[PDB]
Amino acid sequence: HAGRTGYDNREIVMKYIHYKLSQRGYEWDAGDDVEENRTEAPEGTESEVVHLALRQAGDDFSRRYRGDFAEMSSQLHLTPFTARGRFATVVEELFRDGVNWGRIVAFFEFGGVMCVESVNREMSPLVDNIALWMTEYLNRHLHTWIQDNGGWDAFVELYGPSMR
Repeated sequence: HAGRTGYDNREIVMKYIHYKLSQRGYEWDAGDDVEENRTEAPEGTESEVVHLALRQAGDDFSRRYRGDFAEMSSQLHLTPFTARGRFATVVEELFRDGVNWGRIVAFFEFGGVMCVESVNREMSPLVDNIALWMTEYLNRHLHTWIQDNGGWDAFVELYGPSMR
């Protein structure tokens, strides 16, 4: 019914990478794309379990396979003039066969691997372009399916705990 209640698409993608990257400690902060983080007011109650879950599913799933994705990142080259194109291919195959929650969570973890790889090879700035590209596809093609499957509310409930 149209309505309105965005879930911070830009914050959802950046948040995921912020955590997956934090594992190393390398202070990213997106990239001078935010003076401070006070503007946000203590409210919403619509993205407290969706993130926790989405962030969990990635590990619970990515760890389940441990065969592709992570190591699969070796295929792609390594540079700002590479991730761009390759990104399209990698993602293309991700949802090549219909889109689904589990498939989405996989798309996230993937982007996180490519990013960390940049800062590893002295390509920190590359991590910025990554988070961006991902965000795009997220709202571009994923948006349609997102609401189709039930929207964030569907995600949170799907991979969300049991009253916690």
